[PDB]
Amino acid sequence: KEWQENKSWNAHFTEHKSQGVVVLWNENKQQGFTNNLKRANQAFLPASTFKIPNSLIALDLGVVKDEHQVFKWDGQTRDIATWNRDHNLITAMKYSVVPVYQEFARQIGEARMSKMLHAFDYGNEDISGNVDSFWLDGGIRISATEQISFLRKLYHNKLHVSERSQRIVKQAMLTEANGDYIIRAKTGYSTRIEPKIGWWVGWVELDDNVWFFAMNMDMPTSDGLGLRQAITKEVLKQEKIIP
Amino acid sequence: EWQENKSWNAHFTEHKSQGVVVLWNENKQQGFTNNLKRANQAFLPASTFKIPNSLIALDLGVVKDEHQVFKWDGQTRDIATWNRDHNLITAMKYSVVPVYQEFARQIGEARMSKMLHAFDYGNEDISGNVDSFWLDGGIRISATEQISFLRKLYHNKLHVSERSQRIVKQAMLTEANGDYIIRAKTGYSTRIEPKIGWWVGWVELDDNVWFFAMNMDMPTSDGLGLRQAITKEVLKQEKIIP
Ligand SMILES: C[C@@H](O)[C@@H](C=O)[C@@H]1NC(C(=O)O)=C(S[C@@H]2CN[C@@H](C(=O)Nc3cccc(C(=O)O)c3)C2)[C@@H]1C
Ligand SMILES: [Ca+2]
Ligand SMILES: [Ca+2]
Ligand SMILES: [Ca+2]
Ligand SMILES: [Cl-]
Ligand SMILES: [Cl-]
Ligand SMILES: [Cl-]
Repeated sequence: KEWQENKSWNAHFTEHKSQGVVVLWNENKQQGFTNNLKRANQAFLPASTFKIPNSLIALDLGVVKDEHQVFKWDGQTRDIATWNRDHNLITAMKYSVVPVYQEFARQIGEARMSKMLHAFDYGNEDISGNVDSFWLDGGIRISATEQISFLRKLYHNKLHVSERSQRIVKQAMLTEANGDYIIRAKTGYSTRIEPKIGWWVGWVELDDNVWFFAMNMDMPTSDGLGLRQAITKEVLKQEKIIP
Repeated sequence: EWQENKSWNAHFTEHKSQGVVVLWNENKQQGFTNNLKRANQAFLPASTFKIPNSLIALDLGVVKDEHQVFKWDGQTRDIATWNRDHNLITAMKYSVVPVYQEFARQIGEARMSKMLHAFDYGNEDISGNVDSFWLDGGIRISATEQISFLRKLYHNKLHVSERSQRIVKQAMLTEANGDYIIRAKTGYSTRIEPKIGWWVGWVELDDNVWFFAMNMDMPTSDGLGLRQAITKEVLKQEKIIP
């Protein structure tokens, strides 16, 4: 029923001297939960979490033929050392390799990008800036609860792209697996336009249920980046979702 | 070509056991093993047959997809995890035999045999009962024949739909972290001597995949964790995982 606040989760933010929101959705029970109902609906730039729809679109249109296709380094040295090599969809996702996804966006084109985001009902559906950086510094915006809504369609293969493309993106989202749970998720870090924030959105697969999640948090500097996952799983342990 | 590495035997004798580990570097097209004869010895697949059984069930529509629930038939059985409802993901993770015995009966002897010929799976022999031939019938498969089958699956080149193979590989997911992904399936063959345990699958890296297939003697069920334990120590020794 509706969305419950639960500001006790704030203690793991203040624990690590931080402020942000965490939003969970129980798929069996169709109930929501968050430490901050109003930050849950604040729309921000998606930054690198835009790689989920951008991969879906690129795959649906044939810009990416499969998760094995190699995407050649263009030769510019960039600060994140892992970007300066060849990549496929899996590794490009894993290392949030932006130049590979900018090339996808150029090849997709503004018209086909905008059409597809409307068909996804993705955030505010506005791609106002340049075609290869609007999700980093242009007009698009999405809330935490709007991330969940999108992810739920992807889990059920209900987005208007091919089932095969959704399966592949779901394979590429794989982050962690063990006897107790599977995590498919994607990080982000919006630096170009204030407020500097870091994202983590995905879902937990259990034997018998699925818990979707989406968090964001103030990220003045790059050294607090690990608290995106770390805090989220502290919430997850508290609600006994993961051991 | 195939290289023998007897130093791996330390991790078997560490644990009062004997068996074979087989590794295949996909980038370099070279395999390795601690025992070349055992590597090519054919045993019953036991529950590693759930990989092809799943593929045929999905390709023929016996299973719609990975979320379709399979009803507990009521009967209580030794392994507690079996006595509940399952989908494909959990039926594999817990090796729920009754669910797969049901798949096989609906697949039928004819289609099951045609598929195993098209998979070139082991000795391609399904003599015995429709619902148990992989436990106590005629089918046999070696560690190196498991590798060959799994490489086709990795590349989607088995004579079934791409969708089927993708789904089965999702269901094979076992472990994942920042360093590696293991997709794999266990087995434990007791109905016919020699009693043995299986672990077959592969390790995905950023830039390579290592296929593995191991089996070991398994006199009691208390050694079953050695399947993963011993494999992982070979992988550590070969610097495939940290
Ligand atoms: C024909 C079937 O009856 C037989 C087919 O090969 C079943 N398949 C399996 C199997 O595992 O393949 C089992 S054993 C049971 C389920 N899996 C074991 C396990 O995960 N054990 C486990 C898992 C993790 C750690 C440890 C340990 O000993 O430390 C042990 C416990 C069944 C008898
Ligand atoms: Ca805490
Ligand atoms: Ca050892
Ligand atoms: Ca043959
Ligand atoms: Cl990006
Ligand atoms: Cl089975
Ligand atoms: Cl997967």
